[PDB]
Amino acid sequence: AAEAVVDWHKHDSKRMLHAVYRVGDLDRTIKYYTECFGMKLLRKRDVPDEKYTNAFLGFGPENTNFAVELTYNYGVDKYDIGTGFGHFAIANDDVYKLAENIKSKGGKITREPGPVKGGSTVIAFAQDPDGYMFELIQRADTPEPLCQVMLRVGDLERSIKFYEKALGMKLLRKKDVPDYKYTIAMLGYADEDKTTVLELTYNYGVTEYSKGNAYAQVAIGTNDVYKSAEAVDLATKELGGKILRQPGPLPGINTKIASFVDPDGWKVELVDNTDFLKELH
Ligand SMILES: [Co+2]
Repeated sequence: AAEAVVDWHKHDSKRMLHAVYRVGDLDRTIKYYTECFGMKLLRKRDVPDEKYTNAFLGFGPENTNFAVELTYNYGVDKYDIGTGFGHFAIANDDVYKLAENIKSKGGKITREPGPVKGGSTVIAFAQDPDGYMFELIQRADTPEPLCQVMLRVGDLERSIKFYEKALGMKLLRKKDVPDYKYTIAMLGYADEDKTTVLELTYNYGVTEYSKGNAYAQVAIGTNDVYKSAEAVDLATKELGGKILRQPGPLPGINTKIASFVDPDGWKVELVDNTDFLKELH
């Protein structure tokens, strides 16, 4: 029934939904992302009983696009990013202009726009109010500007196989750069230049990174949380990682979810696609 998993991922229609992370000041981050990054505010949810507020931002509606799910915990001003979390990436057809705009609005450019060290893709880096890094990548034809979540991992081949077997992702691109002592793999559900990828980074001889308390998880839509969580459970037995929240409906809001950690301890939430669409209304 391991071949049943292979078959399940074929029939399922999985989608990267949002990255969930915590911010010290909700209005400050909304302002930064709308003014500096050109994002839209898509949805907001205050949950006073649990002392938190969500805001969802991105470049198009949540039913078609990947988003950021900001989490503001009442009173909590500051979080620790840790060494594992890499960056989010924003594709834009004119990165020089974008970086200049960011600076004009009072944002922080940490790496000026220009071709990569040996290459000709124009990139830049910005840093947000809480310290999260945003790669800006110049790309002419982008249907999804919110285009990467980069996370650091201890064993690239283990991770690739985990995301393949647990989550049905495709290895889209793999790039070893022995010169600079790193390897990257782009994983996802559609061509890299049309989708949000998970970019996993291995640094030669580094097996351990801290998870911090700032980045929370990535959420992935699925047509069946039970079948997807079975694929996960099978994958975790072979590769490491663990189910945390068993599949089933959330109380009150009713959305069916499961959650788990991968072999490096990065958290993923599976979300029933239809329940998710219903949350948008
Ligand atoms: Co990147």
